[PDB]
Parts: sequence; structure tokens; C-alpha cells
Amino acid sequence: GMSKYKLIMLRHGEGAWNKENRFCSWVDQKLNSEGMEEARNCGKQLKALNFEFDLVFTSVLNRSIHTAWLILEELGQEWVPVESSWRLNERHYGALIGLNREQMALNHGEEQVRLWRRSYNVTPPPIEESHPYYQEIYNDRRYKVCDVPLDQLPRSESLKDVLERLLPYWNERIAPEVLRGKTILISAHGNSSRALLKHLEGISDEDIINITLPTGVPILLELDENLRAVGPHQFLGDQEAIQAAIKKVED
Amino acid sequence: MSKYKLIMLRHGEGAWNKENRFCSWVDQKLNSEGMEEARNCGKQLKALNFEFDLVFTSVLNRSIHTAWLILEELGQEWVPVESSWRLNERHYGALIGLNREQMALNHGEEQVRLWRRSYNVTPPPIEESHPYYQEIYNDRRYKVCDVPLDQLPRSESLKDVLERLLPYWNERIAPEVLRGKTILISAHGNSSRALLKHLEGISDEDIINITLPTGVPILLELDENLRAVGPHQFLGDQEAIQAAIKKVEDQ
Repeated sequence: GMSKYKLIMLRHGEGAWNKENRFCSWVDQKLNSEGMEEARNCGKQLKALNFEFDLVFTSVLNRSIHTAWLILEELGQEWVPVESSWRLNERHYGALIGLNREQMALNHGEEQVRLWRRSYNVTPPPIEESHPYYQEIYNDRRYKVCDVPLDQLPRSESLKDVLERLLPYWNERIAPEVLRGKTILISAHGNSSRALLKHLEGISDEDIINITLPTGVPILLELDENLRAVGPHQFLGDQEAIQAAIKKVED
Repeated sequence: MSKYKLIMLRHGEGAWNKENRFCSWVDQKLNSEGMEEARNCGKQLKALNFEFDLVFTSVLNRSIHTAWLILEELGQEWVPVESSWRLNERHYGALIGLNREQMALNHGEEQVRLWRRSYNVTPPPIEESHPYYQEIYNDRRYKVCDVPLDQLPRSESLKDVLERLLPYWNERIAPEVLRGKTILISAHGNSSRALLKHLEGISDEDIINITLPTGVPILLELDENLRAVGPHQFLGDQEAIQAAIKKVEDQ
């Protein structure tokens, strides 16, 4: 249980939809100017702390990939290998994708909606072919060359479901590289970062809902010989800026 | 008969190229013109509806940024990128950073012609006294190559470039072409020229004279033996192509 490995994880800056209380989810929206600035800020902060990455993991959503590219550019580490997987994707919010709070409550019921947003293990209704964002997701050829067939990919996910499709990628692909002594960057999303932290820190089903995950802030994990967190995750950089980022993700 | 299509290109050249200096393994960034060329290449590839499955680059950031800008213009940022020193620009050894005048003074007018224009004459190796030696050989990207740091070349003929590129073609790229994947190679002047020589069976004499414009998609049609069916083709607007040819001609 002694600190042996260091891992950096971060989440991209959130977009217009997030201000309108809409879930982007698997919709492949680009960074906005604020998102691009947050990625550059992360890169400059990681450079100030002399981080030297050996491997980067991202989702297949371009906002996670652009975040990594901008960080590697700020570090002068563009040669560092990048691997992308649907298993680091944001939570699939199913039928709720693109709806604000009001619209969700009207369509599905006020009770069901609380669970879907705030619970650990309640799965939202699956996205159906009638959904305006269904074709844009499932006709995208990035989902024809995943480690599971197109028709085996989820149509909706609880936070528990996110952890269950992320853990195999951690165990099989990322964890071995950490054990080799490589310094890893994970460019992830709100739910994918929360799911991995739940696993590495042994956070309860009850407590995971409440933890604060600011965007555009490097999250340092110190891991022991079992790849278990030694202490809680640590936010790197200026405490003023971090407190600001924490306020922005407040619910 | 034609069975496979491969796309290659070279990045837009820099200030040193206008001064007749060889950037070589010096890790110079694209200039504004270079970044625009990469974007215009991506827009051209989008107009022709190219869908890449895999991208190969060098470990020099100008080849990587060229690929990133192209994938952004294509909305194909999820397409896997692999980088190798074996796609690096020619190592011009002691000549790196010298203009034509300085080379002739230091080594002799005769030797200099051969080194620039011959197929198989290797320039003098770069030594520890060279102003650009440390920034190449102390760079940790060259500590994790498929050969040890001390086995990497200190200078290369165009023949030497082909001979360290061939193993990457044979072992890494060719198998993916045989799988039916659409490959983009983001390369340099000498690495693109070397691969074309090999796939088209161009002579030692003829290879020196072929025109390789920057920022232009180069299409190769390959048979079941991965031998070129007809010559390479420049894709896009003939006006723009003729302009790009004149820029490398006149330089």
C-alpha cells in the first residue's frame, strides 16, 4: 500500500449543451473555444510540473482526442503514442440525449428522471431509431471497428454500466503499461473519469454520485503495487483556478 | 491488376528549405504556410470522400501535426495513428543546418553535389560538436525506438533511408494494406521518395528527378504483390498541383 506509480487523468471542457443542461453523451460535438483553452491550460500546467508521458488513452469522441492533442502540443510530446477506445466514452444517456431537465421530466416522469441523472445503477431508457441523434451515432463507421460488434454496443448506460465496459480496458490495456513504469495520460469525460476513480479509490455506490470532478484540471492518482489509490486523487495547479473549476461542475 | 489504394503526402516545407538548409531530424514545427497546406490537403481528401482506417507518421512533430490537421478536416480524429523514426526525413548528418555556401566551404563543392543529388553516397556523420547533435540524441523519443539510441543513424544516403523504411513497410504497413485498410502515410521529402522508389521499382538514376509536391495527396494503386499498377497519381485540382510542383521545382 506504498505509493509506486503516478497516473494523470483529466476531463475536457464542457460545451454549449452543458450550459443548457443537455447531455452531449455519444454525440460527437467538438470543443468550444473555452474547451480548447482548458486543454491548453492543462498542457501548460503539466509542462510547468515537467510531466513526461509515455502513452495517452482517449475515447473515440473527438473532444477527448483534441484535448490530448492540444496537451501533447503544449508539452512538445506529439510523438507520444495515443490509443482511443469507445470504453473511455462519456456515459450513454440513451433517449435523454439532447433533452434539458424540463423535457426529460415531461417525457418519462419526474421520479425516473432523478434516478437516471443521480443514481449509480439505474439505466436510462435505450435510444431508439426515432431519436434525432440515433443515426449520427450508430451509422458512424468508428463503431464498426470496436472490440465488440456495432449491435453489441450499448443504447443506454447507468454509471455502473460505464464502469463495467471501462474496467476491461483498464485491466487489459492500461494497467499493464502502468505496471511497466510508463507515465500515462487519460483524456476522458465526466462519467468515464468518475467510473475509473470509483474503481481505483474503492468509492462506494452511495459516495461516487457526490465527488467533484472539475474540467481542464490534471487529476493525479498515486497507486500502490496493486494499482490501488494511496490517498484520494489530487488536483494539480493553482487552488484559485481549481476552486473556480469545482464551482462550474457543482450540481 | 489494381486491388489496393494507398495515400501518401509530404508536409509543407519551412523557412530553412527556402534558405536551402536541411531540417532533417531537427524537430521544427510547421510554419503558417505548412499548417494551411495540411488543412487544404484534408479539405481536398474530404471533397474526394476518403475514409482512412489507419495513419502512419514519423516521430517528427511536423508529420504528426500534418496528419492531425488532415484528420480534423475529415472528422476522422478517431482513426488510429502510429509514428516511427523509420518514416523520418533523411538524416543529412554534419550538413544539418548549413546552407549551400557553408557546405561547399566545409567539405568541398564536389562532395556536396553527390550528398544532395546521388542515391547511395552517405554524408559525413553528425558529431557531438555539431550544434544540433544534443537536441536530436538527448530527445527521449529516440530512447524507445525498435533499435537502441546508439544504433540510430548519424547520417544517411537516400539508399540508407529506403533500407531503414523497408522493414516498417514490410512488417507494419503492408499487412494492413493486404487487410483492405485505407492507409494515409504522413511523411517527408526523402521518406516519401524512398517508398515510391520501392513500390514503383524506379531506378537509382530516375528516382533523383521525380517531382514530389508538398500538401498534395499521392495515390498508389497496388496489385496482390503490393507492386504499383501504373505510376503514382496527384489528387485534386490540376492548377493547385502545378503550383505545388513549381514550388519544389524552383527551390
